[PDB]
Amino acid sequence: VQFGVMIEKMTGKSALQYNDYGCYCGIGGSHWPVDQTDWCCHAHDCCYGRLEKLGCEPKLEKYLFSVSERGIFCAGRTTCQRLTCECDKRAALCFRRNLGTYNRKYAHYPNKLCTGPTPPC
Ligand SMILES: [Ca+2]
Ligand SMILES: [Ca+2]
Ligand SMILES: [Cl-]
Ligand SMILES: [Cl-]
Ligand SMILES: [Cl-]
Ligand SMILES: [Cl-]
Ligand SMILES: [Cl-]
Ligand SMILES: [Cl-]
Ligand SMILES: [Cl-]
Ligand SMILES: [Cl-]
Repeated sequence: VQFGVMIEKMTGKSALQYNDYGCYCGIGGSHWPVDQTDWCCHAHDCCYGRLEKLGCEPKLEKYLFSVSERGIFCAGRTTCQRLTCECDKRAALCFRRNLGTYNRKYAHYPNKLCTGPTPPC
């Protein structure tokens, strides 16, 4: 919902165009990322992992944000909510930055096609 709103504001695409992209976007992730957008998702998964190790529940946290001409501003009552926002912001910025190589063929990519090693965080 929130991450999804952020993705839409930053990329011009519906949130559904990222939610099962490549090997990393959406739940889980293994093998080698298909492209730069998928690397965004690999880094996002790593970011959430760091937050879980800090005591946060980033898959559940809800935060506040705005998008102005100046960028994305994150907020929230708790530090865990602000951290979750920051992980999402990095990923949404990374998606935007890689719009040029986004490929519709990797949307809803069947994870059975994912091959190669799993890069470490
Ligand atoms: Ca993932
Ligand atoms: Ca996929
Ligand atoms: Cl960091
Ligand atoms: Cl979580
Ligand atoms: Cl920003
Ligand atoms: Cl911020
Ligand atoms: Cl709250
Ligand atoms: Cl906290
Ligand atoms: Cl395309
Ligand atoms: Cl598109």
